[PDB]
Amino acid sequence: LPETHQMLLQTCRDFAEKELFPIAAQVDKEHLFPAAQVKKMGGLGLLAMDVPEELGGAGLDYLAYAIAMEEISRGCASTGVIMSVNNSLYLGPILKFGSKEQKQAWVTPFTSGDKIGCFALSEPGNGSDAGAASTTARAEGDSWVLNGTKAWITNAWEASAAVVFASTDSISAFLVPMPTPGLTLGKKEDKLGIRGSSTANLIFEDCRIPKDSILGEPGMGFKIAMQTLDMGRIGIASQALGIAQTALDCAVNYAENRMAFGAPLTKLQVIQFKLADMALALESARLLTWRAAMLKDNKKPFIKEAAMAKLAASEAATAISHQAIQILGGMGYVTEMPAERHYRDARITEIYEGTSEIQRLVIAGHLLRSYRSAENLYF
Amino acid sequence: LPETHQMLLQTCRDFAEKELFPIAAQVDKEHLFPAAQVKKMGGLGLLAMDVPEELGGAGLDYLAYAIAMEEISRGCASTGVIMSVNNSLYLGPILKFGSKEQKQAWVTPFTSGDKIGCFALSEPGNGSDAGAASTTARAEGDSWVLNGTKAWITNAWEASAAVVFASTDKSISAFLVPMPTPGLTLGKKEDKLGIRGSSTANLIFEDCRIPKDSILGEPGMGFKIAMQTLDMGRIGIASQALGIAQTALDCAVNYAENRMAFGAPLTKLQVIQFKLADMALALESARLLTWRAAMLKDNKKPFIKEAAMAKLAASEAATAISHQAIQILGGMGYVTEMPAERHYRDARITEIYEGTSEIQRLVIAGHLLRSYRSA
Amino acid sequence: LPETHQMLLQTCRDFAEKELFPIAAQVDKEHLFPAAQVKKMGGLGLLAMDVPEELGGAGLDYLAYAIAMEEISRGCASTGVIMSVNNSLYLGPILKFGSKEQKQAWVTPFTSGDKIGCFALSEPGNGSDAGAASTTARAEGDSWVLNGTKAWITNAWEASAAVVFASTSISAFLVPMPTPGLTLGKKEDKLGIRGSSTANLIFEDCRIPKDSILGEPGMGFKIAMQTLDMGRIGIASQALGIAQTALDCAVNYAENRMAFGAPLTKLQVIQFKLADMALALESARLLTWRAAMLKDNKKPFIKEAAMAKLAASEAATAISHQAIQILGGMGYVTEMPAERHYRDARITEIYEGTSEIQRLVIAGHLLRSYR
Amino acid sequence: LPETHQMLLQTCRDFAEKELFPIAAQVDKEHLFPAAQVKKMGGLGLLAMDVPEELGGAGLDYLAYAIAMEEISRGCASTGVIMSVNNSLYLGPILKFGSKEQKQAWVTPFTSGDKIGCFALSEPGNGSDAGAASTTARAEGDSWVLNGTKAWITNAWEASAAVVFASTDRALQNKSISAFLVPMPTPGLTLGKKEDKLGIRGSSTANLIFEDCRIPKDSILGEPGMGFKIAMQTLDMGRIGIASQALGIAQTALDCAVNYAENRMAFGAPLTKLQVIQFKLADMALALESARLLTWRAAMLKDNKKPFIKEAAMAKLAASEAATAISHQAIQILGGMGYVTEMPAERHYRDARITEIYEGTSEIQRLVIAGHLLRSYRS
Ligand SMILES: Cc1cc2nc3c(=O)[nH]c(=O)nc-3n(C[C@H](O)[C@H](O)[C@H](O)COP(=O)(O)OP(=O)(O)OC[C@H]3O[C@@H](n4cnc5c(N)ncnc54)[C@H](O)[C@@H]3O)c2cc1C
Ligand SMILES: Cc1cc2nc3c(=O)[nH]c(=O)nc-3n(C[C@H](O)[C@H](O)[C@H](O)COP(=O)(O)OP(=O)(O)OC[C@H]3O[C@@H](n4cnc5c(N)ncnc54)[C@H](O)[C@@H]3O)c2cc1C
Ligand SMILES: Cc1cc2nc3c(=O)[nH]c(=O)nc-3n(C[C@H](O)[C@H](O)[C@H](O)COP(=O)(O)OP(=O)(O)OC[C@H]3O[C@@H](n4cnc5c(N)ncnc54)[C@H](O)[C@@H]3O)c2cc1C
Ligand SMILES: Cc1cc2nc3c(=O)[nH]c(=O)nc-3n(C[C@H](O)[C@H](O)[C@H](O)COP(=O)(O)OP(=O)(O)OC[C@H]3O[C@@H](n4cnc5c(N)ncnc54)[C@H](O)[C@@H]3O)c2cc1C
Ligand SMILES: CC(C)(COP(=O)(O)OP(=O)(O)OC[C@H]1O[C@@H](n2cnc3c(N)ncnc32)[C@H](O)[C@@H]1OP(=O)(O)O)[C@@H](O)C(=O)NCCC(=O)NCCSS
Repeated sequence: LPETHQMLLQTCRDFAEKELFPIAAQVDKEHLFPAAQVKKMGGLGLLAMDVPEELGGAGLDYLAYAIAMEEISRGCASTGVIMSVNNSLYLGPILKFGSKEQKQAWVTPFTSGDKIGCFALSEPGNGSDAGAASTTARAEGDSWVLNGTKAWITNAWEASAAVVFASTDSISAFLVPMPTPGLTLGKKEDKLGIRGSSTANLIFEDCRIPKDSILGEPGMGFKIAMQTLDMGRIGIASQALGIAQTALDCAVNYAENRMAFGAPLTKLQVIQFKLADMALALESARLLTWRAAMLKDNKKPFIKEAAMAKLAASEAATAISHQAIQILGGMGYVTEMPAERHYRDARITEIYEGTSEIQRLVIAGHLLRSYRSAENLYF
Repeated sequence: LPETHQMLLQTCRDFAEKELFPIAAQVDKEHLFPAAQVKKMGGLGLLAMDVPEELGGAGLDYLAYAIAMEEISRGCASTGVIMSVNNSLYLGPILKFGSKEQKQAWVTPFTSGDKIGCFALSEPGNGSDAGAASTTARAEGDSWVLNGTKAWITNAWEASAAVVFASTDKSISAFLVPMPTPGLTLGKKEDKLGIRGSSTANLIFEDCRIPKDSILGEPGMGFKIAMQTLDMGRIGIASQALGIAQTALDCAVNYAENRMAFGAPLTKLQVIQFKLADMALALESARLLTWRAAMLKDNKKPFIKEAAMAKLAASEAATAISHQAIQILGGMGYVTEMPAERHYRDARITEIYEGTSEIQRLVIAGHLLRSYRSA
Repeated sequence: LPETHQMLLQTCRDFAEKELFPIAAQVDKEHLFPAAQVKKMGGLGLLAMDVPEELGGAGLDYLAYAIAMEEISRGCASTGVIMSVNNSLYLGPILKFGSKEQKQAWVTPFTSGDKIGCFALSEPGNGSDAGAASTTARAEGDSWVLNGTKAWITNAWEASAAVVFASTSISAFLVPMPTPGLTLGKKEDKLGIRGSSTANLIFEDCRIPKDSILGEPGMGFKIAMQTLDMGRIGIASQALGIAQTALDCAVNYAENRMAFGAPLTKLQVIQFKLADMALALESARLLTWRAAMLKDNKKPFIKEAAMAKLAASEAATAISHQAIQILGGMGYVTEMPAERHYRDARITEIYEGTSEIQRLVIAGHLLRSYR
Repeated sequence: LPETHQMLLQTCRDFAEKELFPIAAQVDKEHLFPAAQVKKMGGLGLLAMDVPEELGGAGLDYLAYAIAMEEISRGCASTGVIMSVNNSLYLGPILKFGSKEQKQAWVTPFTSGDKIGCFALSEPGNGSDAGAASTTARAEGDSWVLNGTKAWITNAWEASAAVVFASTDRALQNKSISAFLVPMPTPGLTLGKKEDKLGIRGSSTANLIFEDCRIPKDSILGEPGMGFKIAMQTLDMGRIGIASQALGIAQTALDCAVNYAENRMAFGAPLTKLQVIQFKLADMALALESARLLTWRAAMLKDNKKPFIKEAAMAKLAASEAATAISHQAIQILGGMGYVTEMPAERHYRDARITEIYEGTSEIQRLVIAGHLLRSYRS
């Protein structure tokens, strides 16, 4: 790693050990939003890593973001997803597709932890099938009028703004303030894990927003959504790496100190093998993530690469966390140790920002297009 | 299946649907012992299936037990482990190794739902390493004196008797201990990932005196009793794992038939079809292993390797099936509105208790090789 | 297991150890059809097991067949597939769908190892897509006229008769071999099961009598599908034999190979590999026997046959792989039988319906059970 | 990738396409050592990639070697192992541990494809247990006398020199082995019969039998008792070569399956229109790209003079298991055509299998990884 990125890593790891490890159990048990910690992170630049310093951000790159995301998620996975949604899914598309004015109004006040945003694509009847949005935007006067329900929205209860995708005929993106007349929140979902982040429906009933609330041009929405998810996928890959790293750390320390049949568990061959496979899966997932980050930072294509990273990391996080429980034994099954929380948090990384199935379809599609292109050059 | 085992399956299915399915979510949410339902199961003979009627049991066999155990656990996994501990781990060793008088005293009042037992082998410093028991039993006058802590005892807070293993020096012995009794305190209930309706806690013995006739079998038989008990228990846990797997698969199939994506049900996607075929294969395979082990036990044939195979297969299937059930549900899989996330949490214990998967592999390997050496 | 089935197991084991184990390497190395051993098997009844003794069969059941199949295949995988093709794919449909006269003409002469048969469904352009058959049968007078090429036909170069599927919409036909209008393609050069022959059947204006049709016109696809259900139990069992011999090999070796001061079997890792192998095999055998018993009791067994074949074939590949790994360097050379088991195992995931087709068949039945 | 490494990649691909692809079926079928092709590779620097130009080498690095190895092995797996043995196992130790005079005598004439070497560590009695060498070397006057059988020596029947490991001191149990440079032929050395192998059949494998074999005193590479260390550090490098070989086998297997799947029809469409086929292909691509990044990390650590034992073991482990899984799935996608020699898939499956065994089995790799993982946590 570069020197800068090494220092960043140490700052983030110190933060995580100081501020996140001591609350992780509480945040999870009580489904508690980590308010004070998100705000401190805001001051550190972690909620706006890839945002130009001129717009109020850290002025860093996606590799730095990937590194920071891992270290944060290692401390608290919920804190990780909150940070990832703000960077990749909220601020991301606004920097990419927004006017100078939209950036001033909707980026800058959301860079410091005073306000955060959210991303609303999924609906109760469709999440993988993104283009099947039934939520409608209709132009009427100096306004777009929004009607429908978005589902599963991370940060719904804490967000001051949302990038919302609505059918205009055919999908468009809109900047929506929160709260706003004609927008109500559903009840907070009761989740298996990442319990400190809020997840709730967004309910639009003749919600009016000004005409310049549209992000990009009408019909650009599906493309805005897909490109934003490419970036988001790197963030989720990093979160999954943090979850996996901390689960592995937990297994190693335990197994070194737990005695069985006369010696530490780490004298048993089978334990060494579990641990070696855990380390291989994690390091492999990490390199795929950094590849995808560096490609994005060099303005090269990264769709296949982000899908691979998210896929590899999420499945490693679930495998590794399972094996951490197994190595701990009975201690793995109770809330006295952190391993059972790891297994619970890990499990969402295979679902959100495109299920594993979707990721494979994306990779396959890009694989097959690349070979078809190479074939055509002959003709 | 025999006509009689078909009628049992239906009785159990009908009972789980009426009595367990409606309470499963609350039991899990509140960590709440299903006391009324256990008493009802007691009355149906389900807490003493392989006990002779003359001792107040159902007079059935281990095949019937595995079937009933699967149907119960399909309904509620916690009720499952509670039924299994009483049947296999508590009542089982007393039927196998007890005197006639011991069976009348310690089996018969635990055959009907009013009293249940527990099994206490594991300790804080040792669970897989069973023979490392540092709980001590010392002969003093008219009593055995017990000192030490047992850990992870399922049914600790509701149990009226325990089979406790303690070092007396072939250095371990098995003891019938009443609960409550002077010198015994319970630890705090464990806060578990799943099977939250079952209680789990430490048994703490300080100068705990029990009569000399409390010993089960002869002194030094303890390790053997424990190991042969776990063999029977493992068929019970395999059957619980099957029930968790079956209900997770039922959940995924009903959901996928009704959820639309890209114009049609999820079950029209080839990928989803493949998930469900793998799930069905793993489950049916595990069930046959389980039934093989039960039938061997029933015909008074060895079944150590076969019970370990069943427990290993079933339990790893439960975890794989329940994971895939969540995946098929999508977002709905990650929330308590659906039961998928509960099956995932419940399935996970089955790879740990009554011998970890690693312990299972070592047992299977040991018996494999003996079979080649005797050929 | 019944005592009758217990005795059959020992006869087949005895036979395999005397007649098959000593030639397995040669059969494989030289791609050599094991003609003398197949004749002896014919004399024992192994090539006509589920056939009534009135038609010269053994008069046994599919459970007996699956046991015998596993013992033969443990001895030599090519002898196993030759025997399975004759029992399940040739004689099977003729028994189930043929007339009295058809049985006497086409079964009775093929029950004793003098004459064996074959089953021709696949074509160069379609194997999984079995209904896509482009070979044609036209009715010209008191004959059928066949035109087209069938592909991958096991026993092609040794068979005296074939059950051939032709588009008429598909029908089944008994074709004698040799016959005017029929020629054989070159033998395939295979990764494994090299002692069985595999080749194309090429029909050019091939004329056969009108009474050659098996069942009614249009029944062909159903006859083919019901045949492959039976065949799948056979391949399951072939696969169990390969797997079993691979595991026998590994255990003997590991007990007697020293490393770091003890046998390999003293290493915890080797014990785990062995435990997983035994678990995969034993579970696959139970699925396989469930399918054979459902068939013997006239119960549906499509899904169960599919599960048995899928489980058994995937176990044969995983176990043979681990057999090579336990042997180390010795696993990679022809001095040991492990590399041959790896090569033989691999076909069982492909023929009689690929693993992917098995999963589709299983899923279809599963969903219908819930409807 | 640097422009230089991009040129090299194209050179090796072109060579492979021009010289290796057309001989691979024959080399495999007939167990034929591809001597003309190895000589040409020699002229291009491929047999001495990390050797300085001043000793007659290509003057490049291990990243270049890894890239070159993958392209060579894609064309012919046997040519790949022949090249890897010469680079990593023969030349490697001489460059790392040899004197100036040893480099001139034993490196320089083995850099051009006229003479290649071999590496003799394993014995009939022991491979994984490398330290149990019973072949002996006794100091007799001004000479060393060797007695014993080495087993499994790649290039045995074509080599003009060997790096040979022999027991020189059974009293000092951790300084027990020494390394020796031995010419081929030499009085006292005879070869065993060539092994009949599942795959990589163009390479020779056979026993080296020493009986009263006297070699001069300056034949010892490094100090007496250093042999086990020289051998282990040599295998660390070799593992990067073998990982690259395995990538090449996996890549050609994947190329094969994709071409077939796009062009084979079933149920009225190409196989690639089936989801399950797309899934098979996505998993293949992910396993390969992941293994490649692990390999490049290890090569890069070596080239930067950093520790790479764990990383080399991870790479060899990931690549070798990917090659076997990918080649297995290539056969499955071809269906019947996958089982016959008319297509190359069955050969890729046979070649891939060796990569899980030699230069330290998969089991040894996991023990190595676990050991270094644990040491990191302790430090
Ligand atoms: C805690 C949580 C937080 C979330 N955060 C956000 C957020 O902030 N903003 C937002 O917009 N959304 C968010 N999501 C939505 C999330 O991305 C979706 O749940 C996910 O995309 C899957 O969509 P779905 O739940 O509708 O499942 P479905 O689309 O019904 O999928 C069900 C199953 O079918 C599979 N499937 C679907 N299509 C195909 C296909 N073509 N081929 C093969 N298989 C297929 C899926 O992979 C899955 O296994 C969140 C969800 C959760 C649970
Ligand atoms: C909810 C719950 C209920 C339980 N019910 C009961 C009960 O009613 N009564 C009772 O006595 N106990 C009970 N158990 C205890 C249970 O059986 C043990 O947790 C289990 O045997 C593992 O023992 P351990 O927790 O001490 O883990 P450990 O023995 O510390 O093992 C930790 C890891 O090391 C591995 N390991 C251990 N030894 C070896 C070895 N030799 N080779 C390879 N790997 C090894 C294990 O497989 C595991 O992966 C229960 C546990 C729980 C969590
Ligand atoms: C040695 C050998 C012996 C054989 N014996 C006989 C014999 O005696 N008689 C006979 O008639 N045939 C025989 N077969 C043919 C064998 O059954 C076929 O190879 C098998 O059906 C696969 O068909 P295919 O080769 O045409 O491959 P394809 O049908 O082209 O399939 C290629 C790949 O696509 C997959 N695929 C195809 N359709 C689907 C789908 N809908 N969904 C998902 N995946 C799909 C396949 O599973 C496979 O993975 C033999 C083959 C061999 C190699
Ligand atoms: C074609 C070929 C080429 C080769 N090239 C060379 C060469 O050029 N020079 C050379 O010196 N050698 C060479 N080798 C030797 C190769 O590196 C060995 O085959 C390998 O190290 C395994 O050694 P073994 O065959 O003695 O197997 P064994 O050591 O007998 O092992 C057999 C099984 O036990 C396992 N095992 C052994 N020890 C342990 C342990 N402690 N824990 C867990 N599992 C263990 C192994 O993983 C393996 O699965 C070659 C081998 C082959 C087949
Ligand atoms: C052949 C194939 C494509 C079947 O799917 P498809 O072509 O769609 O055929 P189906 O959907 O079953 O429909 C055709 C009829 O065959 C019938 N059928 C299918 N399998 C049957 C079986 N096992 N028994 C009886 N009937 C069967 C179906 O019931 C169906 O009847 P209807 O038209 O009344 O609905 C595939 O699923 C399969 O099993 N292929 C076999 C591949 C194989 O084994 N190849 C190697 C053979 S030689 S080694």
